[PDB]
Amino acid sequence: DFRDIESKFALRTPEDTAEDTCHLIPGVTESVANCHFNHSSKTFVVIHGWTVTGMYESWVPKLVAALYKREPDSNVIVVDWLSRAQQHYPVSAGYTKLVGQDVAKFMNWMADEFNYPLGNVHLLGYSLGAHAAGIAGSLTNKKVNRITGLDPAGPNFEYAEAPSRLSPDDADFVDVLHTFTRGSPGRSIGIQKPVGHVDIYPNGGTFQPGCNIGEALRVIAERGLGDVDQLVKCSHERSVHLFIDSLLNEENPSKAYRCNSKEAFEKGLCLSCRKNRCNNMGYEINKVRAKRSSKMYLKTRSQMPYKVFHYQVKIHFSGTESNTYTNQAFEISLYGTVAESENIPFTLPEVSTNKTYSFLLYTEVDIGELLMLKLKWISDSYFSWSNWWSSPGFDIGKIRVKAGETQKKVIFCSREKMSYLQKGKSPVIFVKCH
Amino acid sequence: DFRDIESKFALRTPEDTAEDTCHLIPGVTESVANCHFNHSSKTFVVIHGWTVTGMYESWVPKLVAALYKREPDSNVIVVDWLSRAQQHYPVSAGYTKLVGQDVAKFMNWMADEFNYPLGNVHLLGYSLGAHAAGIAGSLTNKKVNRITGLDPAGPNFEYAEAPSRLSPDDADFVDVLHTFTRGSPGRSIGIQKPVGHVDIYPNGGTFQPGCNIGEALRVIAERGLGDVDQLVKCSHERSVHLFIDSLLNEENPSKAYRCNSKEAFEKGLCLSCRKNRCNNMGYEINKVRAKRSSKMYLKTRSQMPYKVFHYQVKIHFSGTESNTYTNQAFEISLYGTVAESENIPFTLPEVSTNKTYSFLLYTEVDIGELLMLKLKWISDSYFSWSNWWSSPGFDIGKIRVKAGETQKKVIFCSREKMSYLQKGKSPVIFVKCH
Repeated sequence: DFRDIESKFALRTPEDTAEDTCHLIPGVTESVANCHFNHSSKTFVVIHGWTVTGMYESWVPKLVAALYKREPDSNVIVVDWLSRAQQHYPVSAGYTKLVGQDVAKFMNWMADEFNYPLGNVHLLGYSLGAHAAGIAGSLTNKKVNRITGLDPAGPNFEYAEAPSRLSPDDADFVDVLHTFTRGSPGRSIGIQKPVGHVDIYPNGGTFQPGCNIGEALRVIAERGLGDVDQLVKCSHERSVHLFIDSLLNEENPSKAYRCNSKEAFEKGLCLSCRKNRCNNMGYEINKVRAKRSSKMYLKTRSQMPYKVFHYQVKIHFSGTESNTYTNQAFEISLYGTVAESENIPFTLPEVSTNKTYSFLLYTEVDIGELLMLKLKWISDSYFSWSNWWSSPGFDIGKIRVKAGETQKKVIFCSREKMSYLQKGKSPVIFVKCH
Repeated sequence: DFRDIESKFALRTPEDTAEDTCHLIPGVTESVANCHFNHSSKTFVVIHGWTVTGMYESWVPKLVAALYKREPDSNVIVVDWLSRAQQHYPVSAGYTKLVGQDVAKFMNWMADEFNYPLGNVHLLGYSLGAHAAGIAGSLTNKKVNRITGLDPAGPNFEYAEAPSRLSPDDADFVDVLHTFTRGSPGRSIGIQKPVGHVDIYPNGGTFQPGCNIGEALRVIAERGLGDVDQLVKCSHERSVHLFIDSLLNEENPSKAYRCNSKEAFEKGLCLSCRKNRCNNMGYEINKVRAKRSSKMYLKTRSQMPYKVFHYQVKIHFSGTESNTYTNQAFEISLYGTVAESENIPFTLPEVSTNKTYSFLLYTEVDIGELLMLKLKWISDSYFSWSNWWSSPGFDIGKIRVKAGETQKKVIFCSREKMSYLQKGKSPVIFVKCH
């Protein structure tokens, strides 16, 4: 009952992270002895996804190299979607079931011949591979510890059920990286419905910064003609790049936050995590169970380090003139004890008086503590036309910034009288106080 | 069908040649992965024998260490005769069948699960272990390459057949070290009937030199009370010591010779090996098949290096006085181009005239070539009583020594007139000639 495999399982090593050297044929125990397999250590399983070409994508070598870097003396298994994924995309959607059955048979054979503990295997799933793993494991008798996927496919999986798509019950623990969701429901490539016990929605899933418009023209540019095809795939690989970055930087994991909605997170009222919230993201994620879908949010840098901070702010606006204004740009800057940002902007419409506001700010440099603050208010009338005549202004009292990683209700504090924030004027300084 | 084993198979490593660390349980494939087992390389199987104590004899560690020294990256398996061999000796003779069945089941299971090539395993057998292996393998479907044993047991195996004792058909190739045969037929511990394709009878099997009388008294000495028990076991371990010495000294193996009988070899008429005779002894033995039992003979040093030479000699005695003498001692010495022996004696009765004689000589030092010779003739009348009056004497012409390892019919050559060998007289010099 091991003749309908048609999907070769490879086993690379740190010295060779490019070419598949081994072939762990199910049933034929000879391969296990042929290629060293530490039955005591943990063993990952990478499941790549659809590829227009006839070869592995460019990210697998880096992923596997980083995996060995993080956890040496641990086996790695790769699959051979090729010969089946090259077919029409819906055909791959159908063949997900066959590959899942194949992987389940593989794991069952391993647990029968070698009784390898199932609690030491990850089904790293990308693109269609995540759904493939999800449909897999469920057939396994002893379940699976981790089924962490990457950018689960949306088409032909929304409006579905657990047997036909990744489900929380498919494994003991699960987490997904919703790195792309822009578009109408049920048609965006990236599924938006939460699937795992904990889900991550970096940047809100609308898009990612480390890219540009991309395709200049159908013929002049390269839609899938290499070149700018990768640029077109702005976010679909950002999941794997984020995962590998987190794996490499184990010392300082990025702390994704738990909230209620993307707009709520943007406002910044849902950052404090006294309970089991705001868990880590990546390999060092904390294993936790939830009574329901638990959305999360965070931000990131462009490409290389990621790992940004979060310093949401509140303002107790209280002035004299009561003419409400809307759609105004606020610019602030902060200085600390390690480094300092200079000209970070942000937006806050519907400004009023005798009212308190709040917003979310992010920086991409470590600052540690924070001493003083800048609160410049920008205008489109730089020249001396609007430098004398009375322009709208407000008064600033206290400021209640809250550090993200460490809960610090530091109370910033306007000076005795030297604030009077005004349009087209120098910022207002603040200091630690109280 | 793997619950009646009751004989644990161990697997030592070069770093641990004393204590069994692993347990390759048949059927349970987990042990193979637990303990590294290079399925490509050769794998020996040591089968020790009866022991009055409840632990492995003192030679197993040295044997296994030397085995690793000779062939690194090669697995070694040890058996656990203990718990069954401690019983009465005949009970062990009966249990040989059970252990053989167990080993056959082990090997068959290996050839089924891992299809390990049977042509890369040795069943190193000692004492009862040799017969155990011989009864083993025969049940194996794919036969065995080498079944080299050591000092096969004699009792309850003479007057037997192949199924109940080691046989040439039990494996592809076989060789035994008949290191002890003194005693009546069918009662000497060491079987004297040839068994394998090629058999080795060092020193003729009567005894070995590296020992003494041993047991001084039943109570005062230590029959089996340790101490002189090893001395009593003068030859039974000489087999394994010879094997380990040959294994360690791979560069210069000892060349055992093929002959017709021990007396014929002692005479020295059966050393030349133009055909496939005089094969090596030990690991570097040349694999050969014979139409029948092929006895062999050789000599050895005391304990450490072994590896002695063979320089049989012929004498063309031709003198005037025709009074035959008998039971006389001849002393000779030789000098070469590397080293030289000084006072090696030998015996030759039934000395006559106009007749040619021959004998076998051995030396324990490398000599390479040989230049001159000594032919002193000893007497028990050293003093000047027999120094003047005419004592019996002969004349010497040519000498036809023959080098063993290299066939060299070097013709020694008496001087013009200066020979006249006489009793109680200075030797007669000889040189290379012709």
